[PDB]
Amino acid sequence: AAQTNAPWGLARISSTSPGTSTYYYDESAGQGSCVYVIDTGIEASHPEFEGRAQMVKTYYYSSRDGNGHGTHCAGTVGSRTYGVAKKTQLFGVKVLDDNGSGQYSTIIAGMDFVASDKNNRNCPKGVVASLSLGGGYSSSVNSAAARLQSSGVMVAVAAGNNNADARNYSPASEPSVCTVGASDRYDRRSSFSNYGSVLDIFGPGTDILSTWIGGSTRSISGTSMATPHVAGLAAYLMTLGKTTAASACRYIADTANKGDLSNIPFGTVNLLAYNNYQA
Ligand SMILES: [Ca+2]
Ligand SMILES: [Ca+2]
Repeated sequence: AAQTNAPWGLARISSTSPGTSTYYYDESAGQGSCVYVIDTGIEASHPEFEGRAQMVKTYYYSSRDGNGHGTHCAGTVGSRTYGVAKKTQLFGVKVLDDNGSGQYSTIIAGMDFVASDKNNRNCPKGVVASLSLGGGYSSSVNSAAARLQSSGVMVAVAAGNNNADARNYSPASEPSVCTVGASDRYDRRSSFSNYGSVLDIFGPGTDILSTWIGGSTRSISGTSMATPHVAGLAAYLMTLGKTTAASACRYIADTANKGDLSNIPFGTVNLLAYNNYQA
């Protein structure tokens, strides 16, 4: 299948070279898999989700996304027009408030929730969790991410936006999950993107068009936008049966575009997420 005039990031993950505008993908499109988006919530009623999204847990007075951030990330995972896995099932878990902030205890609670809740859902192709959030180092937050990964969920987390070594941030610094850096449309490291040996893979993160609250769309930037590209790609490959939850991150690194990125510091991987599609 092919989506013409796609957002540059979708085109980028289905090509060996930058500058294309068509997104090439297998029609199965992540059907049978599930992605938990752990964020500010999801505007499930957005037409772009086609009824495939729902809120399953909130830690505040309401389950509604009053911010937009979670709705944006979810759209890159699996909205019709802006998403990687266009037929996946999306589940929203609201651990961030409408200012985009959250306590570490609440974030940990949300991760333990997903590990248990997945046993009540029908997801025959597998389960992914996408975490576009983070802060200063904390061994409790890392340990929750590793629990989630170990229970059989593919965990993808943002490297962080400090142009620094991600070793000082959590859950980015947990080695057992998939830590995602950001690139721009010219195959440069995004100027804000963290780096370091703990990074596993890069995704498109500068100028990413996606769904927004109020039934709208908007373009924003961050390792927050690179993370759902990878979470979506994992769900897509799991549905195709190429890989499992436990080994998806490594399979994505193995099959990536290598050496394509510029301004990568010595000691950081030069790997860009790639779907290897061939018609
Ligand atoms: Ca190339
Ligand atoms: Ca890792």
